[PDB]
Amino acid sequence: KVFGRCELAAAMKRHGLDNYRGYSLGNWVCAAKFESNFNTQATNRNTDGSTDYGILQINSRWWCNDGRTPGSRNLCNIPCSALLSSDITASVNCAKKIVSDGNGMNAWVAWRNRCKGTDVQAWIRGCRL
Ligand code: NA
Repeated sequence: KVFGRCELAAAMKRHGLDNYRGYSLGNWVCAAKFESNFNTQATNRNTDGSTDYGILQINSRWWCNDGRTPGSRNLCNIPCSALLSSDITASVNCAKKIVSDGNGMNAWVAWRNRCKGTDVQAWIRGCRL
C-alpha cells in the first residue's frame, strides 16, 4: 500500500504516535516520507547484511526476524514481513519501542538528516486531524 500523506497522518494519530515521547505528528510523517516514500512494501539492504522493512524502514539487525540476518536480535518479536502489511499496526508498535530506546527519533537516519530542525508541521498542513 502506498499511503496518502493525510491518510497516513490520520492512521498514525489513531495509533497513538502524535506527541509520543514528545515527537509531534509531523515528525513521523516526515520520517515515513523520506524512509519509504509512504510505501509499506519498501525494503532496503544494509552493508552489514541486515535489511530495513516497511514504511518506517525497521532494521532486522535488532527489531525483527527475517531468517537471513545471523547473530541479530528480534526485539519487536515479529517476522520482518509483518512490517510490509497494508495494516501499519505492527510498524507503529515496533516504532514505539525503537523511539523509547534512548536515542529518540535519531534512530532513523532519514529523520535526522532531512526532518530534524525543519518545519515538520508542514507535513500535516491541510489534513483533517
Ligand atoms: Na533480527
